[PDB]
Amino acid sequence: MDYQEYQQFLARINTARDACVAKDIDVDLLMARKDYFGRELCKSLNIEYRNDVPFIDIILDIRPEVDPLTIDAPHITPDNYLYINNVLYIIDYKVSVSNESSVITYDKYYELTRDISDRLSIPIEIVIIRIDPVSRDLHINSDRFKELYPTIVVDINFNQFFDLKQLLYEKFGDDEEFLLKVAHGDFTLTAPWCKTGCPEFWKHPIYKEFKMSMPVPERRLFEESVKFNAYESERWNTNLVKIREYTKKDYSEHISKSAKNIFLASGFYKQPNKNEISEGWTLMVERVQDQREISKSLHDQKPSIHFIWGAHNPGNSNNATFKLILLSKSLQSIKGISTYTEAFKSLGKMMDIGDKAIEYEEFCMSLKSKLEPKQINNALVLWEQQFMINNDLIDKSEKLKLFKNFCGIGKHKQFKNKMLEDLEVSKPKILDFDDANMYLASLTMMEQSKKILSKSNGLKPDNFILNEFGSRIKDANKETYDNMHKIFETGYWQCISDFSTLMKNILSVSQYNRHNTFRIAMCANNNVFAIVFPSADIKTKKATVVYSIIVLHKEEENIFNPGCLHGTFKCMNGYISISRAIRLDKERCQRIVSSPGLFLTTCLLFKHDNPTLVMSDIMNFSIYTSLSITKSVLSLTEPARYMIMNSLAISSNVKDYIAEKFSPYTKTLFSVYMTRLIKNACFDAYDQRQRVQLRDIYLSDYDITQKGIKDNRELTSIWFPGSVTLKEYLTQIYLPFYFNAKGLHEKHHVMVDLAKTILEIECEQRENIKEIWSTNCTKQTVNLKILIHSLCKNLLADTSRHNHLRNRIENRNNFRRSITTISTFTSSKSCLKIGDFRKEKELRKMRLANPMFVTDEQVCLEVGHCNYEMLRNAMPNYTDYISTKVFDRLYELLDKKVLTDKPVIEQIMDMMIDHKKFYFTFFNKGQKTSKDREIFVGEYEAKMCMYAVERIAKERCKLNPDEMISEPGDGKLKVLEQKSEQEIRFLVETTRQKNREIGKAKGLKMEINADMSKWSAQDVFYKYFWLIALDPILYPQEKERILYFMCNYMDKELILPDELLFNLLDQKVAYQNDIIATMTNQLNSNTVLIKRNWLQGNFNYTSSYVHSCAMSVYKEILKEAITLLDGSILVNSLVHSDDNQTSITIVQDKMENDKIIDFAMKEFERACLTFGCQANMKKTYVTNCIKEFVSLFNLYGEPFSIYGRFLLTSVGDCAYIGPYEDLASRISSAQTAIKHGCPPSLAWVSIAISHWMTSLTYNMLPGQSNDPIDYFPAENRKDIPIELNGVLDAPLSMISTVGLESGNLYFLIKLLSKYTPVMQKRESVVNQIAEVKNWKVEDLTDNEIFRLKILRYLVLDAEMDPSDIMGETSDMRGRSILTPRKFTTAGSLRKLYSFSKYQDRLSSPGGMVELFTYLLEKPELLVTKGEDMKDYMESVIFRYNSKRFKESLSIQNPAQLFIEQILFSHKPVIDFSGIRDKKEPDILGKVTFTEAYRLLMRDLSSLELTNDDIQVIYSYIILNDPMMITIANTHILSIYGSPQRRMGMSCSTMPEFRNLKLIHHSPALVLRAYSKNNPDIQGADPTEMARDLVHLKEFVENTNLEEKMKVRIAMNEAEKGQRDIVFELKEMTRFYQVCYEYVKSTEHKIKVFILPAKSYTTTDFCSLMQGNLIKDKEWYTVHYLKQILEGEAIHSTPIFNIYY
RNA sequence: ACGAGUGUCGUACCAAG
RNA sequence: ACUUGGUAGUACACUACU
Ligand SMILES: Nc1ncnc2c1ncn2[C@@H]1O[C@H](COP(=O)(O)OP(=O)(O)OP(=O)(O)O)[C@@H](O)[C@H]1O
Ligand SMILES: [Mg+2]
Ligand SMILES: [Mg+2]
Repeated sequence: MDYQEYQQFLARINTARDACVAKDIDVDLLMARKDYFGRELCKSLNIEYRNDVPFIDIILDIRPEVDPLTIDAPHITPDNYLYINNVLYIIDYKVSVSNESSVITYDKYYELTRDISDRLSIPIEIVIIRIDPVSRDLHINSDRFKELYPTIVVDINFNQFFDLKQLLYEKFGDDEEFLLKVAHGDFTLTAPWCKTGCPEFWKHPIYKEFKMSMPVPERRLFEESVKFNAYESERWNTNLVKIREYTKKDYSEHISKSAKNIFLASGFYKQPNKNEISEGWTLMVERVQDQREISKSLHDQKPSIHFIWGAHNPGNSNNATFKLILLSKSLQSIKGISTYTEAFKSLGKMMDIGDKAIEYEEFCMSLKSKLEPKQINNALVLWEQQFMINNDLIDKSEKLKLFKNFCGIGKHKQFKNKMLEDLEVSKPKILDFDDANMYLASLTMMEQSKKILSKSNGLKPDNFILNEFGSRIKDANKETYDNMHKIFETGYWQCISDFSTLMKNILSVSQYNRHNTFRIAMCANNNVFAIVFPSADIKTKKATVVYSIIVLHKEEENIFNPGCLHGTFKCMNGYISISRAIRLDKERCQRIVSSPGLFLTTCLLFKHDNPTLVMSDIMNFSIYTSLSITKSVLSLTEPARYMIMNSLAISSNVKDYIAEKFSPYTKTLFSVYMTRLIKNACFDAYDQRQRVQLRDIYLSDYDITQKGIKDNRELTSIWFPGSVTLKEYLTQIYLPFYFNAKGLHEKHHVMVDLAKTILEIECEQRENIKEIWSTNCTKQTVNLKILIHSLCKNLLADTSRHNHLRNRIENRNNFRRSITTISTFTSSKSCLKIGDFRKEKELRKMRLANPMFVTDEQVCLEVGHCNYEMLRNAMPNYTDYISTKVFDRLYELLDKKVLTDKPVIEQIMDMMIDHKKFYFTFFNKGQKTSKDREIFVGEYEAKMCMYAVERIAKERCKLNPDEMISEPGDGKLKVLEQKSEQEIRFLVETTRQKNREIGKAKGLKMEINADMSKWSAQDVFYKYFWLIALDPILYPQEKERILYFMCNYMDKELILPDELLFNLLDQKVAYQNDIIATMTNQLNSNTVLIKRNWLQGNFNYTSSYVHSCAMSVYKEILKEAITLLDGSILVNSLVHSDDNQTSITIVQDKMENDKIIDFAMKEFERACLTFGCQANMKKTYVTNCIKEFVSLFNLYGEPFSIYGRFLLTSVGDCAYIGPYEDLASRISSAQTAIKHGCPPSLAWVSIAISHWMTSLTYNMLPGQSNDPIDYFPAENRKDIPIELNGVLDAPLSMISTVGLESGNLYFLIKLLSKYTPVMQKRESVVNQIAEVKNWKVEDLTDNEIFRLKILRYLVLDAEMDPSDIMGETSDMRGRSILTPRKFTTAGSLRKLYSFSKYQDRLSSPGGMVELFTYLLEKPELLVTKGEDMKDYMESVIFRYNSKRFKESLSIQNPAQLFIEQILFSHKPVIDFSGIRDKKEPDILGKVTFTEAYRLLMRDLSSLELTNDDIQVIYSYIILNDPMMITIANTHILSIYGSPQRRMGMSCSTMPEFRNLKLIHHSPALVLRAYSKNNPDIQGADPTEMARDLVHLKEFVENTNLEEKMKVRIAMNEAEKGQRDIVFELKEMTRFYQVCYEYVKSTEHKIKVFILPAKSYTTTDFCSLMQGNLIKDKEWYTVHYLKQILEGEAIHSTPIFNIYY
């Protein structure tokens, strides 16, 4: 306010450098504003200015008689008080715009002062005076106060504070860190969350164990720290300062002792030289031979690929009947004697229709038009290519031999009949990869496959990919087009396509089979056939398909045999090759079907821009990797990454990893081949450590124009013969891990493995860990005094304003609001319930197979597989549990009065003491790792308590609040680059400053990429106790309650899942050393107590904070050690959950770099160990120039990412929800790959493959059943929107910027160019849109009118519903016009309490009518889902009406949906009902895709399109958003310039993207404010939401949405004659869904791009983005007609030259 | 045979003769 | 063991971080 204060604030702003200081300045500015307003208001009220007066002082002033000890004043600290006429007024000053903080403060003060008002028999009136800073208006809630002061005027001015805040925000606007550090600074009040503490915490056995471990002074320090109150104390930091001073001596001694070790370093670290790799390999081989059964016989090999293939015959015909006759005659003529020759000959005999081909065809057609076999000549025909076994034509012994031994059908004994001798005990059998003969055989197989499959298929390439995207691919890169065409020419492509098609045909006929029948499956190849043997229905649970491949070939040895052949036999006119029978499940068949796209993607990714590589060599490896559906290759791909990276690194423990953990699993020959490849790569990795080089650095004191790694091909290729660049080397290292064959774990074994892992960790902790604290870096211990001192220092540094920190934590996480407003407490995720659930789970008696659990009554009983009923009788101490949904659990708890309308933090504090005994269960994640990770599911109450703890710990972390731990943002890729920049500059200036005097000072760049081993499983949870006691933003009662919760959490019990217990109860033989039985008291109970494991991912943020403290200690040690050498050091540490990236830049001359590297690595390990952490030797390594943070690379300043992992995943993962959904996910993945550096041609190839695979899945290819070309006014698929099963037509720049909306934008831009007058062809898009008024609607074409009608009535409006919208919320509508139905699992819904309530209300006289009218009179319950108890419970019951909502709660197994798209292509699956509503299978709909097309076209033709409609389209698709306008202008006004080579890359976000955002808030917040008609809501800034609501109201008014809704409602009411609740509710739902979709379309999540140059303006970003995506080999300088809106070498270990 | 596995599994199930 | 008849929609599946 005064001159000195304002200039001091200016000085602080100008001298501010970090975001934390800016946040402190903002807090100080807010406090100064509040103080100014309070002083001026006190002047107006003629009362003495008091601020933050303790309530006890108030009472003593008004009641001096009462002793202060007698009265227990509330722990509030009111701003002011006024006691007159026996009335006490409590006055609080507020300078906020919203009234939410005032309401919260009033409620809290009222409920905390009512007690003391009652005891003293004096009324206490709570009055909050709030001034609005922009309108200067006073708001007073109290009517008595307003009577007592009739007129209050405060003529003041807040302009100075506004300008100061504006300057501060301008200086820090482009900092994302600053924006979210001051996001929720609306101060409500400071009050404890609970009135009382937890006295029984001090008597907890866990607390007593924790206390007895520490020394007596530490016990006293902890006791006084828990009891310290930072709000009544004279200073908030007295406790922290005292404890820091106490621990300072030992902390300094530890730091000095660690730093002095630099002189004791020997310089010898763990270098990955070839001798070390050889020793590790020998130890690994010994370990594997110990743990596996090693076979040197080639007959023991498993199929590398489960297919045998041969080339087709051009002479023969591809007719099915002729192929069948040829196959029968070839099978009948098998020559020689063999085990199954008679069976095969008889099988051919019983399918030889002979001369009666016409009768066979007519019988098959008659069957198709409309089962008893029909006797064709020596054939019993049941269907097309289905034949019954003829017992007259085959001998019984041969039939049994063929069905039992060859196919494994009925050979085994049933589980009930199995004896002890029937059980097999043996180690898994794998091939000897070291054996020279085995490797030679694998090499022979690879060479033979390359010989056969390299030949041309003889057919001209013609397919969907070429016909749809060949021009774009050729324009982006002609070399990519040539490579793809050569791939299409080869026999690799024909073989893999034949395998995929034959697999689809085998699956399509796997429904109706009988034991005495077999089927023939064919493909486009006339020489390849499949015999399908009887099995269970494929749609059933865990069903398998069993088949054998037969190939006819004229010349022997022309058969493709990847270890699958059974035999080759001479037959009439050639040879017939038969493979062994193969059983596969649904997921492996899905992998086979989707293999061709993966093969193409892998081939094009590996061959991209590498003339040294040979395409045939790449294809030979890619066909084996793409068609690998077994664990053998998964056991090799992931270890290869870490092994090769660690052998490449300067220092790593790769030898120990190979010796102890690397376990190759080689059951196939390709596994032996790949193992040899990995061994050679690891051997040669350290040899080429020398051949990596650095670019010359062009820096000009303001930016570094050129940097990175030289793109010279001197490294040896890993999987192929050839040479690669370092980037290509890393790509070859990392891509094979992303050949994701997920879902290959079997629960039978993986559940036991996970249980064994958890229980073994728990046992090792139970018996081998006796001490908690240590000073010698003992494993799983913490240095107590170092931990305490570090926590004190970091808490002091991060708690500048403790009141505002507490307020921000409360505001961000909705502590003072209802539980129903938290997303994680109302979600559809799973949680656990403990209780009696016999009825839910129990849905001729059997005896258990295990002999230990059989009573004398059950001795004479049939053995059966264990179920829940059988498990109940076996276990005495069985704790019953069930899994439910989170929202259902919340509904049940609210219904049973466990949870109330109280603020959520009060309920959490209550539950921390009420809920004492915790339960968890586990399941397998199902990831592509060779060993799966376990995932723990807990209860609702555990979720509440952990929510409170994690939200407290999250604020102090440096992590971005709005991102998840599971998916780190790409912004890290930028941050790393920034760090590298400084570490380069620091290296340049320090070396030049020290060498100016000239024994020469030398530099060193060190980069530690580390992961922690068993981050949650092996941790000291006790170290977090001190984190809560020392926290200065917590009251003592809150600390006691949280510590009580943590003590109870250390006593948690893991529940073993029922499936695992079923597995263990069916064994019949005891396990020799059964850890599971030992932990469960010989299966007495299903619960095991877990003490030191905090569970997978429950404490991410707390652990991250402690990890950051450990890195701070490491930095301190390094700085002191370098100070001992009188050198310069720069340490930068990036910390994620357990991932670390530490960069060290050192300039010194005392000693050699090797000693410094050894010392730094030893100190890193010791610093991790001192805090209870251990570095993972599998993922920890040290380099000079390669930074590896979470999946992101920095190659000496150049950002880098393996973008192929985004492409491959798009092929690999499919949810099979629907055509448009799958296409949208794949296109989003392609856009993500583009942002990460994908060349344009590869992106176009990815998009083409995505479209082709989507069309294959849903029969949308040209000429197929769901082909939409004939139903719509379109000549090509390009003319149909992708939402209507069309293909995407948009420039790659548009896809990169606006992914899914690119099609509509590009169509609108094309329409503008076609109908814009010639004088305005090249102008701003605003000027061209203005002339749309001059367009003639009759001049438009049918396609243009049809697409414009879609845009007007289906995008900007809701004229036709994709599904039944009753029960849907405002966000459930998407962009999908046609949506297939999915599963609605009846078992999943029967487990929901709220679902039973919904059924009860549905079967009631008029309950649903009352619910609908309640929803209608409160329409914001459609946008929200309830903000209190009653509204949430009504909204849940209403939401149960939605069929789409019940499908979201159901199980959508991707394999079952994949076979659904194969078996039931013609089934109606679409719920399409025209314009605004004008035993059955599990999945069923109203109409099919073609019927949907016809109804959609018929209803579109009835609509009317006018000029005003086109104006509305152009105004609210393009003109509304600054981004869309910018993109349109860039496309229209683009001029490409001179070509330029791509040399260096930079990470850049679109500059000033905040000015390109129309709506600041999220769609949910905007819709909440609009539906409630209030600008200020819980998580919104009132001023910004005012203009957001202005924009939304403009959209609603100009498009006549509400007026048309009212007219429709009135017309319907007139037609019916009475008010219709359902119609009006549906109309409101449609209106809110349209508003939500508009607001969502407004926002674009532009993020970090990798671009050839740095961008400083929005135009620069657009030009770089556009010029980058034209050609692969080079990029163009792009200009716009109008506005769119001296060399020196450095003396360092990584040698480099700077051109300054 | 095939899938899985240094954990006994899948390799359809039931009834009648 | 073999013959005939009947039955069978999913891994009833999944979390902590938005
Ligand atoms: N899928 C997940 N679900 C829950 N928490 C997870 C998940 N993935 C990672 N986390 C959390 O992040 C941490 C890091 O786990 P990560 O996969 O890096 O390995 P780790 O468990 O530390 O073990 P290791 O390095 O020995 O394999 C976990 O300990 C857990 O807290
Ligand atoms: Mg880890
Ligand atoms: Mg990690």
